[PDB]
Amino acid sequence: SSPVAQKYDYILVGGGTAACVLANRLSADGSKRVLVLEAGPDNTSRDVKIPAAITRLFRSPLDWNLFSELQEQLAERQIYMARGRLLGGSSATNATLYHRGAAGDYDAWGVEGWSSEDVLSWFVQAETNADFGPGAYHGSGGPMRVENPRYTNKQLHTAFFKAAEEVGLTPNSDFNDWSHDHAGYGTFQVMQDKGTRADMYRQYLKPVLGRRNLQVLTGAAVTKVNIDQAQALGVEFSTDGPTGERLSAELAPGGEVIMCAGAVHTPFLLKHSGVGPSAELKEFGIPVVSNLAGVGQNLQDQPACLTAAPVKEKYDGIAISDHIYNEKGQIRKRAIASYLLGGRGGLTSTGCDRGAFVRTAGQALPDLQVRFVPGMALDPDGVSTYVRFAKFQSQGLKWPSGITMQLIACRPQSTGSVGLKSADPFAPPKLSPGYLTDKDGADLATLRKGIHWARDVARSSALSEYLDGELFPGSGVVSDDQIDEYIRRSIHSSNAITGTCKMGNAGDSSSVVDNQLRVHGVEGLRVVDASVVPKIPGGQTGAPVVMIAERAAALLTGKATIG
Ligand SMILES: Cc1cc2nc3c(=O)[nH]c(=O)nc-3n(C[C@H](O)[C@H](O)[C@H](O)COP(=O)(O)OP(=O)(O)OC[C@H]3O[C@@H](n4cnc5c(N)ncnc54)[C@H](O)[C@@H]3O)c2cc1C
Repeated sequence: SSPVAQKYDYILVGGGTAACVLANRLSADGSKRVLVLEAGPDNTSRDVKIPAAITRLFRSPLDWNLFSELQEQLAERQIYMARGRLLGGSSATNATLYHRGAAGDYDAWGVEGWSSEDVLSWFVQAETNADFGPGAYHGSGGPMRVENPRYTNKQLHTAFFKAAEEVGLTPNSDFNDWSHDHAGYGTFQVMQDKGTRADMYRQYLKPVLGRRNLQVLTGAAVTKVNIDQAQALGVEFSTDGPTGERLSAELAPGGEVIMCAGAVHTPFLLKHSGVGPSAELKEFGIPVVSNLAGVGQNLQDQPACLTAAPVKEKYDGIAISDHIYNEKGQIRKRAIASYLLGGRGGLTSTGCDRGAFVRTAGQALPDLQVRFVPGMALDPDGVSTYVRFAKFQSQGLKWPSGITMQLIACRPQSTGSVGLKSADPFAPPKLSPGYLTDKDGADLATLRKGIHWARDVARSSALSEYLDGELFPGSGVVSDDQIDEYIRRSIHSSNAITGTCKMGNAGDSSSVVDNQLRVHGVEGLRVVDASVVPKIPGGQTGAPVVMIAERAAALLTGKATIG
């Protein structure tokens, strides 16, 4: 009752990160009626705008509340895998960290037309950096806002840098500069506009919500893509939910359907739509339009574990938790006041924006990403501690002061999968992260060796002055087996998730899309989001998504060509 006898030049499934970019650039003439269907609501939550309230988006209405299948290798647990559920997608719920990884990450893709020399200009074109001048690696005129974090914990952040220096790391002054090596300790830039989250809704969709050729439907959950037998022809959605009406939205002659539901829900929606490994599709009774074996497969996420330690009594009150809560658990008015009048203070932080990239075994690129938090975890799952921190508000308790080190396998070797669990298009997908299953034990050894590195750092003079004990894993965890066990029980997602509809050269029987993001054997169906990432780059994945979406956009409208 919303696309009523209206034929669209481009239909966008999902109003996420890449989708926001695409609507902007495709709606930019006047000739292309673009539609955007977003399951979740509009972007208006204050908890999304204030970076520190990331703590309140986890397991919230605005998250998809996805949970993995049982992971036998991880002590038979389910793994919460947070995903944003609103316009802008996970850019509105993410940690705001700005990482491109290294140039080799892209060269390793092997795909023609998408080497590091091909991607670098599309990063720079999307960026306005408050803290680096315009150059080969940084932009000044692009829609994204990037800045150095406007919080500093004067005492713990400096001691982390002194500690890292003590154990032999050297600094890196820009982890996104491909003229020097990726490893090093340093400060991560953040996707923030003076301490407000600068999500892709705010930076791209909001400035164009008035173009008459641009129609944005929130609350609109797509259930399949119409493919008349091969050619996509529309989508089906429901404006209320599982128990509503099954509307349809037709395309114009020449109109394409761009998948933008993310590396979780896109390979899910495609499988419901007829594109996937047939042996899986037959089992639920879905005809096969295209039998591509790579849909669902190659899921790549970056696992994390953590260490935490309290600070000595004499340093009580110098943690970021002390800057956000008072001894009774109410938000400090000084922290509110510095945020609102100046865009400074604890509220601007997601807490994890200083750290390191480390080679644990002389790998070619860093296998380990460290995120240092000047606050103390109280649960060894880091995602839970943030949930816990939110609910800790006004309980009358005092969150103890300490530090945390989150360790991340940033170029992991284990692959996962996204599959069908029900015929119900409103059912949760079958999701298996598959961390720690690479045949060589290499991801587990990255993290185990990360733990030893984090204790060396904590044991340095620089940090031992402040620290007093270790709470996680703790004194009882000495042996490697004991470390490996703790990893298996506390391992959590650093929240990347790429590769489920990966692109590849012609003749790649494993690839789902081609170097122009068109899925094989279907007409007018493209995929532009984190699924197409053939090999996950070293770091958080928001930025490479934006790049991919800019590139795909300028390709569609004939401003650039690939290969
Ligand atoms: C908690 C968290 C922290 C992160 N931190 C960082 C970080 O600090 N820096 C960084 O660079 N990256 C970070 N990431 C990753 C980054 O946010 C994502 O990889 C990136 O935003 C993915 O973009 P996308 O367009 O592929 O997906 P999304 O932005 O998730 O877009 C997919 C969209 O599809 C919608 N959708 C799903 N199913 C349907 C359906 N049936 N019908 C309609 N719409 C549907 C979803 O609601 C969503 O809006 C983080 C991720 C999370 C979850």
